[PDB]
Amino acid sequence: TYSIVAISGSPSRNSTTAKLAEYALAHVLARSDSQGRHIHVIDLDPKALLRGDLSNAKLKEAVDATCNADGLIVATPIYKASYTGLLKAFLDILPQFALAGKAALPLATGGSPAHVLALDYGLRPVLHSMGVRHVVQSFFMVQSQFSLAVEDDVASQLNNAIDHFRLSLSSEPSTRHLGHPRPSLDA
Amino acid sequence: TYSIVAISGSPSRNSTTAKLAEYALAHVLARSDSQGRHIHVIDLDPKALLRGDLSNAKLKEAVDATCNADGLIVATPIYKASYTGLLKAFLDILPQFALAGKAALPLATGGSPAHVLALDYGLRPVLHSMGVRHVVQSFFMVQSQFSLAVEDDVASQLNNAIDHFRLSLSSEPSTRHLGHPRPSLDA
Amino acid sequence: TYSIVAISGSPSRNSTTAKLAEYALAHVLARSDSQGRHIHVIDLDPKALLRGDLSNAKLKEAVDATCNADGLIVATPIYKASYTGLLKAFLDILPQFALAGKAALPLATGGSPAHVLALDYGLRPVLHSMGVRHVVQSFFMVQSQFSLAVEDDVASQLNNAIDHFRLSLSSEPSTRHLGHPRPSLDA
Amino acid sequence: TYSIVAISGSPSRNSTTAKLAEYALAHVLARSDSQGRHIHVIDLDPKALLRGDLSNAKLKEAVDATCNADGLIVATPIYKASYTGLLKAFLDILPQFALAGKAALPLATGGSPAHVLALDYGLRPVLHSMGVRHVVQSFFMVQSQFSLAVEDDVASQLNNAIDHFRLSLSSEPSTRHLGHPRPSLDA
Ligand SMILES: Cc1cc2nc3c(=O)[nH]c(=O)nc-3n(C[C@H](O)[C@H](O)[C@H](O)COP(=O)(O)O)c2cc1C
Ligand SMILES: Cc1cc2nc3c(=O)[nH]c(=O)nc-3n(C[C@H](O)[C@H](O)[C@H](O)COP(=O)(O)O)c2cc1C
Ligand SMILES: Cc1cc2nc3c(=O)[nH]c(=O)nc-3n(C[C@H](O)[C@H](O)[C@H](O)COP(=O)(O)O)c2cc1C
Ligand SMILES: Cc1cc2nc3c(=O)[nH]c(=O)nc-3n(C[C@H](O)[C@H](O)[C@H](O)COP(=O)(O)O)c2cc1C
Ligand SMILES: Cc1cc2nc3c(=O)[nH]c(=O)nc-3n(C[C@H](O)[C@H](O)[C@H](O)COP(=O)(O)O)c2cc1C
Ligand SMILES: Cc1cc2nc3c(=O)[nH]c(=O)nc-3n(C[C@H](O)[C@H](O)[C@H](O)COP(=O)(O)O)c2cc1C
Ligand SMILES: Cc1cc2nc3c(=O)[nH]c(=O)nc-3n(C[C@H](O)[C@H](O)[C@H](O)COP(=O)(O)O)c2cc1C
Ligand SMILES: Cc1cc2nc3c(=O)[nH]c(=O)nc-3n(C[C@H](O)[C@H](O)[C@H](O)COP(=O)(O)O)c2cc1C
Repeated sequence: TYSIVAISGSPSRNSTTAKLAEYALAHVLARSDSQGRHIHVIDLDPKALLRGDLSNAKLKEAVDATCNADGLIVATPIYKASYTGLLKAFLDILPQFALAGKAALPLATGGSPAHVLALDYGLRPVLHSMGVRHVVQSFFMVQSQFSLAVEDDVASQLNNAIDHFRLSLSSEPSTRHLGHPRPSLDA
Repeated sequence: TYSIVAISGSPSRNSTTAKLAEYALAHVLARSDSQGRHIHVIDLDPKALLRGDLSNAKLKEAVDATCNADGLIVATPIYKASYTGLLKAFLDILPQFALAGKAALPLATGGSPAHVLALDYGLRPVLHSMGVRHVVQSFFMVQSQFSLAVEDDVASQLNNAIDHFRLSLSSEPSTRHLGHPRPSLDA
Repeated sequence: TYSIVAISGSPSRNSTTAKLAEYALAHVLARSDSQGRHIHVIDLDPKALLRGDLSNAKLKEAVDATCNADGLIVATPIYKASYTGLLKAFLDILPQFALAGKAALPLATGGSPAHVLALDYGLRPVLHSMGVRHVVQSFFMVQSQFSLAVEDDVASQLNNAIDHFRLSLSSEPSTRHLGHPRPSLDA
Repeated sequence: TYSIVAISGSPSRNSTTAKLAEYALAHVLARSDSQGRHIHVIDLDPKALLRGDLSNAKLKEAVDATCNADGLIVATPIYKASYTGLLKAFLDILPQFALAGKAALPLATGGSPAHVLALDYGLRPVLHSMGVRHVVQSFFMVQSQFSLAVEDDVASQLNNAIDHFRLSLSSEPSTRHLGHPRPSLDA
């Protein structure tokens, strides 16, 4: 059984990004032998999050869940041509090579199609510094497009991205450290 | 009189990044007709910061100060090959073209020299989405180097960067909107 | 008198990018005391360019012209979510801190609005490694938009970008080395 | 049998980058059922390369070989904080989603450790615009380090990167289009 964790980083209530992540999570679970959690970073304790205070039980649980995941869905709205500070604050408290062995699917929504590359240029290098095993294609959606109530061509791309994410999940213990630069120094 | 604002984003106490920003701020003030403030993002109210709650007076004051600055010193440690979530959380609550008319100096410290480009590839595009007028060269310092108790060649580069920052400050009202894509839609 | 040099990097004949650069060059020259050249990288000798062979007179002249410019207009179509290899091949043969003291205006055309950030994330850091003094806002145009036969809002942004470029040009000998990390090691 | 293609992009003779790519290619071939080619972009016809002239037989063969590869080793020296124009010129003539279904290993050498992130921030997004299936961790080496005559810790990282590359190769026809946004529009 794969353990899939979704992490969404909008600081606003009624997040369309969160709906996108939830959609992706349900899609993967309907087609694989998986369990899931959805970490809404906005629902973590702000003081504990910014201070990396792992005596906060809910924050510690979120971190542990991410560390135990076989795949991560990482979703953010685009703020100022990049990922949210809220999402990055969460990534900052994971251990150094937290993503070793893991697959990942980067998702975003934005107000403008001008900022599609924020995922590939901004978020992707961050995940690769955490030793991630396999980050599949990014998917970005413009605000308006969404309502699976979305345009056909857009829906095909999203579904293909989520399919690829699911196909890239690994059971095998041999892959657990892949992505780490020095796999015998743990992972 | 120029108004200079420094913003430092380490979430850790006893921040060397903060010492770097303070050094840069003092350097500029000793050589120009300027006033300064140093916003330590860690000292802002975490809940209010993450929620963009401007009824918090100290947060509102920080935002206003940034909006009134002629120059910004933006300093962060490198976390996960990029700027901190803490710093980005602060940038996220500034208005859309908050940096129109302004000069900026990007500063960072990091544990490894491998991540020098995090400023130019990560932070610089963020400032440019906020309509910044003039971002001078980045300066990055490796942890060890610091203690102006720092290596000669390193010190020359830092000082040149801060000099350039100071020389790039503008008094003229005509430059107030430069950097904004549509300067008559305010700034 | 300012010396302005435009560099356009499409490898295709009938380049709309070239027309954009020529437009920007004429705009600056009509409003400042300036001379101009337009280097079409496609018109340089391919063997000499790829080998950095400065015994080719036309290639050497192009390099010298760039080194003597007060401002550079650097224009490229977007290929594979970045600047062209053709343009980069030219930038690769300039000396290490070739752009010290200079202003620069990054321009691009692309088939899709999805790749606007290729300038800020891809080209801007390259110019900053060459010690550039002042790179103003990027301007990107989608293929269709062009024909000053272009949409009003788009035209305003382009013109504002070119205005800012012109305003940022410096006469003063004191600015000649600004941008260089060690200005007394020449520039 | 996997078909592995190495592409090295230094424009200088006696390229250490080429030696790195050749080393990686031999490493993969010694541990998997594979054939290999090494495309030295410098050895392609400069005029034909810059013009994308596929009536040049050697250029056409290189492009076809890349399109038929199950894995690509893409190696470049760092020039001006990014990949070479020479390498990018070659990538520019591949079809739009040329890398669909493929694994890739990004390699670089550079004079300074300051530019490690040029791979993750610069090259990685380019490959992802070509629909690549799986790009494993980057490896960067500083000039001095090289002579497998290299430092132990450095050698471990390189070998782990190449191991991961080899493990990520896919035989299965089902993976042939993975990475493409619309896999039924070919690949
Ligand atoms: C403070 C702020 C900054 C934003 N910056 C951008 C931006 O740089 N680019 C963009 O395409 N949209 C930007 N947006 C629009 C959001 O990305 C868009 O509304 C997104 O879908 C919000 O998703 P959410 O409901 O999950 O919060 C911004 C929105 C806010 C509130
Ligand atoms: C490339 C790199 C990545 C690092 N990543 C992490 C990390 O993810 N988590 C972490 O706690 N420390 C990380 N560190 C280092 C230590 O956290 C940090 O250097 C140490 O706590 C010393 O801090 P100080 O000497 O400035 O007080 C990293 C260091 C380097 C060089
Ligand atoms: C959670 C964490 C992640 C880090 N990631 C990096 C990194 O990706 N690259 C790096 O050179 N240093 C990394 N470091 C090291 C810090 O950048 C370095 O210690 C910095 O000087 C801390 O500055 P400060 O005292 O202001 O907090 C990390 C440190 C921590 C605690
Ligand atoms: C490129 C871009 C940048 C933006 N930047 C900001 C911003 O800095 N601050 C902001 O409040 N809104 C920004 N917005 C947009 C609005 O904040 C946001 O679209 C609006 O609140 C609608 O959100 P919703 O429709 O998803 O609820 C930006 C939009 C775009 C397209
Ligand atoms: C080989 C090739 C690759 C291209 N890649 C992109 C791309 O990644 N993104 C984009 O928006 N347009 C891409 N385009 C479209 C061009 O950017 C667009 O047509 C541009 O305006 C051409 O400008 P030019 O006439 O000066 O050559 C590509 C075109 C070609 C021929
Ligand atoms: C950050 C950095 C930038 C450099 N930029 C240039 C450059 O622009 N032009 C140049 O000729 N050499 C540049 N060099 C270095 C030399 O060109 C190069 O190291 C030297 O020719 C030695 O090559 P080899 O030892 O691999 O043969 C740079 C080195 C570093 C570390
Ligand atoms: C024109 C030129 C520009 C260079 N720019 C950089 C640079 O920005 N950063 C860096 O670490 N090294 C730079 N170097 C150094 C090369 O990356 C280094 O020498 C590399 O190992 C050369 O590899 P090669 O033998 O395959 O050609 C540059 C070298 C040259 C000749
Ligand atoms: C994102 C994107 C990527 C593209 N990539 C390629 C490509 O790799 N190769 C290519 O030949 N054309 C690519 N194109 C488009 C066509 O090559 C190009 O638009 C067409 O030849 C029209 O050029 P023109 O209308 O400026 O003359 C791309 C377009 C877009 C929007």
